Amino acid sequence: HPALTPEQKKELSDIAHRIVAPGKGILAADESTGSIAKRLQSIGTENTEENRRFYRQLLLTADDRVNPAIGGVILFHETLYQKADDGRPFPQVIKSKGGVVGIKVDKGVVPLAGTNGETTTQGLDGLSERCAQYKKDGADFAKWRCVLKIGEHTPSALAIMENANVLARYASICQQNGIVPIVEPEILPDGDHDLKRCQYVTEKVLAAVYKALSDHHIYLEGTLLKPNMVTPGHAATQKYSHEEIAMATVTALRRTVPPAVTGVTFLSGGQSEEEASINLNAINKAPLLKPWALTFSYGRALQASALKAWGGKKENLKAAQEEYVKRALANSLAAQGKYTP
Amino acid sequence: HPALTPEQKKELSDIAHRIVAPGKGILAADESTGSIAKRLQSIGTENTEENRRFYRQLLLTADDRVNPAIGGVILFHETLYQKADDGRPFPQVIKSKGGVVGIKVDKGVVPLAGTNGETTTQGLDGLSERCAQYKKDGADFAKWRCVLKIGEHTPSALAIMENANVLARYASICQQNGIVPIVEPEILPDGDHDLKRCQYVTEKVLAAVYKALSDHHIYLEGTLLKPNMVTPGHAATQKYSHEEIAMATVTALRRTVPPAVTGVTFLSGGQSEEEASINLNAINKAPLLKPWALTFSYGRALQASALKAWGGKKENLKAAQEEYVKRALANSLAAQGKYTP
Amino acid sequence: HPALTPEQKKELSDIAHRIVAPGKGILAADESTGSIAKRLQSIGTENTEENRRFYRQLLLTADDRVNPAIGGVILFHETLYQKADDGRPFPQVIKSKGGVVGIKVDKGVVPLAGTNGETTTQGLDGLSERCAQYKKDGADFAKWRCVLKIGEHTPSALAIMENANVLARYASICQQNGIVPIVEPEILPDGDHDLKRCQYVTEKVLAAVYKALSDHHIYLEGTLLKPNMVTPGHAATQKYSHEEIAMATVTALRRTVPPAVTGVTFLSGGQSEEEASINLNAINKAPLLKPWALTFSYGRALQASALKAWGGKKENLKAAQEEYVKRALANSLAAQGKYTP
Amino acid sequence: HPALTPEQKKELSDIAHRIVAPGKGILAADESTGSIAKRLQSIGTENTEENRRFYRQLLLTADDRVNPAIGGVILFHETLYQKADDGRPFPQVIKSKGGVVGIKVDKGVVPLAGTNGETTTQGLDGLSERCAQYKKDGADFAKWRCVLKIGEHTPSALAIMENANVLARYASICQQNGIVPIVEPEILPDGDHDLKRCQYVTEKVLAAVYKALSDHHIYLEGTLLKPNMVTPGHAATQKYSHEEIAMATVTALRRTVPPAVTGVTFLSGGQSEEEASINLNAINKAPLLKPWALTFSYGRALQASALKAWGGKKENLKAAQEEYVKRALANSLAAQGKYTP
Repeated sequence: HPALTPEQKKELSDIAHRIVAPGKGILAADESTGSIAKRLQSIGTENTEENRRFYRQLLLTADDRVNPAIGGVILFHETLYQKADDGRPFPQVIKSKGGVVGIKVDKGVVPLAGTNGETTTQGLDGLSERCAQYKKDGADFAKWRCVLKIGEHTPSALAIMENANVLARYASICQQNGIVPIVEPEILPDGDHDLKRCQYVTEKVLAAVYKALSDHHIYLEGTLLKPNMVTPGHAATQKYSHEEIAMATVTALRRTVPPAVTGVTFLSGGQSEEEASINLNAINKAPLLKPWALTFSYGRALQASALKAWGGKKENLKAAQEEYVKRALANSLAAQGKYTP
Repeated sequence: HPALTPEQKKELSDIAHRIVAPGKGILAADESTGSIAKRLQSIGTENTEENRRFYRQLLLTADDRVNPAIGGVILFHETLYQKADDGRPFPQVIKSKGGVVGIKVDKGVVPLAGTNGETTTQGLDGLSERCAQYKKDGADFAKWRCVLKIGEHTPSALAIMENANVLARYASICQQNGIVPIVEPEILPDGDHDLKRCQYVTEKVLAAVYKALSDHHIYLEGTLLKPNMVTPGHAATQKYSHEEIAMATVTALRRTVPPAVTGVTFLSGGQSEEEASINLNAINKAPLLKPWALTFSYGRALQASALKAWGGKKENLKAAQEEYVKRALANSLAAQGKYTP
Repeated sequence: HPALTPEQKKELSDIAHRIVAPGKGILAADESTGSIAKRLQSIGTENTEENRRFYRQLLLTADDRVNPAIGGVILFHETLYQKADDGRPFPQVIKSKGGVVGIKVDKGVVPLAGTNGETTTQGLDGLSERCAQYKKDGADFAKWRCVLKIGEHTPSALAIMENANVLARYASICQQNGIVPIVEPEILPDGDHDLKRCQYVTEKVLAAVYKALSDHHIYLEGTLLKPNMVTPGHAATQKYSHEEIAMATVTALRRTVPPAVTGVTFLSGGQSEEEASINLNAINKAPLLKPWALTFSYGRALQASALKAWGGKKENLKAAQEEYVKRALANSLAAQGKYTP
Repeated sequence: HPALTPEQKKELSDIAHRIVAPGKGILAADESTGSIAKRLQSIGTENTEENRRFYRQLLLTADDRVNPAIGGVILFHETLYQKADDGRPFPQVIKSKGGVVGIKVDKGVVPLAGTNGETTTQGLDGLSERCAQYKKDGADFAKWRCVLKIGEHTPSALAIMENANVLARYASICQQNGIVPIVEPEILPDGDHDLKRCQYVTEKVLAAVYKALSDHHIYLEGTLLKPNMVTPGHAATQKYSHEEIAMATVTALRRTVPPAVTGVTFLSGGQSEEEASINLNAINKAPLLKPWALTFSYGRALQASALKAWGGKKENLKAAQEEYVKRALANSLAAQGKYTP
């Protein structure tokens, strides 16, 4: 009972490949009102709609040097319906610079009773009609984030099962409406676990993910995967080289991610702008066969300096945009293993 | 990592037992605006809010003979916030006659891509804050309906897995807010399959349900189960006695439903008022050990004659209420195996 | 595709009920050559075949007072083909005193790679032809032991999954040859965990067991369950009353074991003869509805004093047999909750 | 809890790569006494040990042209301990021509109760000590065959679950003894299903396989996969080109087989010698990225003409060997996509 027709499969596949074409990556500017609020706070800027619009504008309209580097940009509901000073709808700006428009459809995480502070995420209700509308309004791909944390007894079996399953429902509903789903099963770096531990959990989680995607009949060629890189915990005692985490990362992926998956867009999760870039570069230089595109889907790792260089002053637009264009170009190079800090 | 405290478990258990105490059952008057619309249509009555309020009032205020028969009544969101002519909030009327207030929290079924017309159901989004509010406003138990259909290749493994899993999320979220969850994995009678076939699928589904409930750490003593009775398909050629379907039903339940489950509230799904009563009676007379309460959670099987005797005329209130009181008393007796048509 | 015919189901059911009929239990004299070797060692007795035969004879031929107490006795391969001094084949002695003959078919535990010292068990190879032969030679039921240990990260998901699945294969093959399978998913008492912890793991394990039994289409009415009672770890600091462990035990069972399961035959696993008897008695006195027979399937708890009173001297036959008859009668009473130490 | 040490992983990986090195494949001469019996029958040759030894000798000692084409050869227990006329133990002959010695360790298929003629396979009992012995006697890799059949209700969920799980146990036990496991989840071509249907079932089965391999902590780099190519059923009405089945095959594999799997050794299952060669060639020419070696592990597709040209006459040794060398060279070329019939 084919879940998708050949025509639909092709549309999803084309979209997926376009997003991660050589040297291209994703700009994750989908911070919700609460998330972006923290951001604006860190630079004494009031969290108003106009301030948010101006900030998203600031990033979405950087000069054309960023064009070949940005294959896609994820937007939050609000932004998708905002406009730039020139009146053009943001989705149009993004599309005019050669990027695909992405929309976050998840409605945050919720607590999983009976577990040690673990979560699952919501947002499935009326998701189909939502995707159909987002499709009409310019979006071609979506993003749904699930969160797992490494600890004594985590991720628990329940956590792994339920989060993999919900990611599948999400992907299924998306592809039904011609939207390429970015499956994001992020494993928080929090904790003091070492490299091996992370590579272990990542492998188990990733395996549970694709089995789910399979049970739910999802078309892998029309998907993208936004995982955490394999790294030691933020509070880990041991120290590792970029080569090591690049090796642990590509290895973990080589034994869980089917080659049909069009591409992997790494989340920087806490890494510094420079760090995320160096690692992405090491990953593409890893002495192992990589059957899928290995690029970026960065949020802070792309907006850090820019936000800081903006400080909320309109007179800083240029200086701020330059920071973003700087990181975007750096990461575009890392996606090809040619980044030379 | 206890999902519930002893105090919480006790509250859920007490509520559960109260609902199915000897001779008591549930009145499922939770038809949504769309469902009840069909109902009103069948008697040339406009589907207005007042007509709906009057109808729910009609059933909720029948004379006190219905008191010992009604352990609980399920309401739709709207009704839970409506009032009787005397100004009392419906939840109060229900509670003053000795019944527990129930609230439907599911938001209907949605299609499962890649399957042969199968479905899962939505309503998890913000369900926790919803239950917390419903708790404050009088509800002590909830109901979420999942639908499976017997056919050539149905229920498929995916259908069984996903519906059992969502029922578990639902139950988990409920118990967290002091709400007893009624798990309803209804297997439509549609089709031409025979008794054996139904007993087979029901056993598989029910087994998948409780394993899920277990993985999600749900407290069985604080739950109720609203299943379909095991019966041949509506278009089945073969014919069966009440004793036979009573035997097939109690048997299917004896090998899937842990004795800890406080009670089973049968859905009449298509049966006539008299039929549902005779079968419920046969089930309680089945020559097998039944470790749980075996009663009713009827919608049409309790409202059929009443709705028809009402026809929309205010002057029929009495005649209409008498029909309901007639069926409620009959079913109260069936729940004790003392129904003598 | 019925795995069993009505005729086969009835034979299995009948056998199952006979074994646990009121006041009856099981004598587990199935110690393998290696196990019984430890036993004989503890009383300075050489581990020869004759010594083994004499010992099994000693227990299998105790006076008839043990008849109403022994519903069945499990034998090791060797014993099943040995004879009493009077030339009668052991299975005949057992059958002439009113007991059903049981045969252990598992071939011990094996290590599960990648786990923290966990195991699964083997014995499936050629099991079908083995059961067919054992059936012809007098056996009507079998026993297969799986072992799980409570610890930091145990039982792991893999351990629970694989052991529940192998128990199912075993049960399936048995019922195919008219042999009632005793499913024994023993959770070692080793460790310092408390009551709650044990009740928790037992519930999870038991839930995983029956889901498996269901996936493998096994007929529950033709099965028996040999679980560990729920008790604190041997090295647990906290102390509990018999009532408490009886409550934790019946509770854990009420929410995992379908009422269709003909009966539960508790393994004493380490408890003293008197202890196992007092607890079994408390379990049958537990203020909760027990839908299945709650009796014993004891090894040491039935042979302890006898083996000690035998010391290997033929002149002690009588004194030794009296000890066994003493415990068997005590446990027969415990299975009815009438044991008064 | 590392199931393997770095030293062990390396040994397994090295062995795996050696077997499928460029242009090399496997000769599956592991027919059991019953299988090979059918073979000898088809050419009026008595099934004696000597006849079997002579036949295995005939294939194992073909001239050195076959050396660069044969990366490994699977043997049945008997053969592994037989000797060539010159006294050299067969494992030595195989090893002296540059091939790795393989041993079949499965003990055939067994019926799965409650299913529509489906099976699982046995052979786990004492498998560990068996592998340890086989390792000492020259074998470095093993083979275990599972069988699934496409039909109305097959493969059933149970069949897929149990066969994937047993393949995992098998693999686990192998790697523990330094033996590279060849996982063979063959889906019989029997039936009248079309290409799509086969690609569908193969994808589901293969997905279930690797999730299992993951749950059992198996090291993928130290494994090989012997699947069926994706083809229409033998009795399928529709007709397909080699390109089509090559596309359906590589596609099904690209979305289930992690790139870490060292290689895929296709079973010819019913295809003619020429057919299996043309398809293997088409597969390596498929316009899709293949991250693993795509070669052969043929039984009949390598022995067909040879057995026929032998007819049992010692005077045909040469003519018979030439047929085998002809196919082995042809397939070696197909494994590199250079086969030009």
